[PDB]
Amino acid sequence: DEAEASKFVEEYDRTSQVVWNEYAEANWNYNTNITTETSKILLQKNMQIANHTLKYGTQARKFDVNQLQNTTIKRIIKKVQDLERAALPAQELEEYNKILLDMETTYSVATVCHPNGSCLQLEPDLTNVMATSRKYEDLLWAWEGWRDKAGRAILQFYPKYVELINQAARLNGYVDAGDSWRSMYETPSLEQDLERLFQELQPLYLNLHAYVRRALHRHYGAQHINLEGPIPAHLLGNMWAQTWSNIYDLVVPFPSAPSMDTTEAMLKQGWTPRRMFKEADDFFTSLGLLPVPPEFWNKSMLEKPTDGREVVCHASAWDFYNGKDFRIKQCTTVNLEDLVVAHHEMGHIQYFMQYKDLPVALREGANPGFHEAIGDVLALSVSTPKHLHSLNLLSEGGSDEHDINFLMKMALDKIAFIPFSYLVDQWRWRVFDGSITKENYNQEWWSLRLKYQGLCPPVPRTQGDFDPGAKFHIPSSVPYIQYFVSFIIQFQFHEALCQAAGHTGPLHKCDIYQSKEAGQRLATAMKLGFSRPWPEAMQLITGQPNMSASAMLSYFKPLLDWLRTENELHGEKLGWPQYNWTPN
Ligand SMILES: *[C@@H]1O[C@H](CO)[C@@H](O[C@@H]2O[C@H](CO)[C@@H](O[C@@H]3O[C@H](CO)[C@@H](O)[C@H](O)[C@@H]3O)[C@H](O)[C@H]2NC(C)=O)[C@H](O)[C@H]1NC(C)=O
Ligand SMILES: [Cl-]
Ligand SMILES: [Zn+2]
Repeated sequence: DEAEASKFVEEYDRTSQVVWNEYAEANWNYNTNITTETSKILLQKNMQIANHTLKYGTQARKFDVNQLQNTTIKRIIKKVQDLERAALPAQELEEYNKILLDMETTYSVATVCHPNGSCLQLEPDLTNVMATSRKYEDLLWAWEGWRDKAGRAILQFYPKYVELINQAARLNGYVDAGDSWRSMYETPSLEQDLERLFQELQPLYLNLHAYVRRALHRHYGAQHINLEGPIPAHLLGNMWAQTWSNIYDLVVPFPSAPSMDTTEAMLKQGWTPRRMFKEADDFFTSLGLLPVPPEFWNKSMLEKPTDGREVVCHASAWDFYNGKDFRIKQCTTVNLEDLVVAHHEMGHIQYFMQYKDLPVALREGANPGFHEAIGDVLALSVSTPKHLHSLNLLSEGGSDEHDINFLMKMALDKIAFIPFSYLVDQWRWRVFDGSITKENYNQEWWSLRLKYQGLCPPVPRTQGDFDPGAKFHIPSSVPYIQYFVSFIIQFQFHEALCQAAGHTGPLHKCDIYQSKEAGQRLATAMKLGFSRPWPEAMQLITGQPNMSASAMLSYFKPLLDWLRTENELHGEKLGWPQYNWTPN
């Protein structure tokens, strides 16, 4: 009856803490020390956690969740009824676990080399090339090289991966893996809600796109930019053209109003990766939110190791299910882009700390988008010229020209990301549901790159190419839609918190630093964890239960008016009517 259900939940929680804590550190040691020994221990602990998941997941399935009164106990048991990979027969499970490891390792050790010269890693080398080089062929070298070495090498593993992850999904009651991933949001209208939100950001994105295309035309020449076509994917300062902020020097709306070199400022003033996290820690505590434990500073990998060992460099935050042990793993470079990233990862850590008293099953964000959005919200305030100047990193100010410059800087990071973050799982959901087969992987990737982002490949794609594999989340099997949700909702959070802090006038000038009223709304929402449906947490922060693009539109409203006037006087076509155009 009801007593057996709550007894089971107690027992699940006690044993999960112990086994999840042990899997986490085995996983940590591989991620921070990629060897054969650490690989083998991880694969052994994989079967141990599966053994636990199988045991309690089988017991969970004997209960009737909707025939149980307490909804909190109902919520936990339903979740435990999902075995994930542990639903696969023993042979399939080890094959799947090996495939995952082999995709992750291949991506992380991939290098692009000159014939008789240096071998370059993605971070920081190729990253730096995409950010700083302004030569078409040198950008092309890194862009094509990374796809030849990382993307092409992932292709051999992917079809089998898709089969095994879909098999696990079906055995847990889903139709495919995409269906399983979407279920995390507990929102029947998810796909429609997301498309509506994407459509609302069209006026802003098409105008940014057109403006940037014009500036690329000016710099890279008329023979390489079609003013009515898609932009070549290697020219936006980022390996995946997901954020366009590194090409700010090519697009600055008012060159007469220049801003400080932030990296030069950081490096000169002796900014260390450690200081960047200390400053993020300060922002959280200023809001009355929890500080990171002394253990965090002892066990975290806050920069790339010098011992010449292989690591997973991608930035991640870690919960060890201790209630005491939380870590960040990041190959941090001393610049503004990574300062934003440091806050984002610290946002994860705060979330871990805020819901640490809940049963481990409920230890997750309201939805995965919420988990991503926390650090980004605070970072929106750090990014203001007024806050950056107070860190001695800028000098921008009370001026209309500097104001439009800042909004362009923010838009190249925030608006540009919208179509990309949307695109990734659109391709992926259709791969899981069978709409896209291995014969059309890459072609359907680029149809969507064209359709949503208005980008084209600088070099025509050949057989054997698998460019999705050259993006971290693909071989690592981490979903991507949260980042889309995060970017919409983080402005909703920013708007509400700014109001709660008593700030008036344009939204983009708001800095919530030290606001205890804003901290309170965040804390109460974060404490809920995964115990309640997400619209409850949305309500707690914003005073309303919906996802909405209004906050983002309002934030960038001054920029949209400026972009419309600017694109109008140059006679720009919005979009890419000549959609079949590729470089000669
Ligand atoms: C359904 O079962 C759940 C879980 O057993 C019940 O939720 C629990 O309710 C108690 C209060 O009735 C919560 O305790 C409170 O929180 C802290 C303790 O850490 C304390 O500072 C407060 O003063 C208060 O005692 C407890 O946290 C909460 N547990 C969870 C996991 O949410 C719930 O009451 C049951 N529902 C019904 C309708 O009976
Ligand atoms: Cl690509
Ligand atoms: Zn994140």
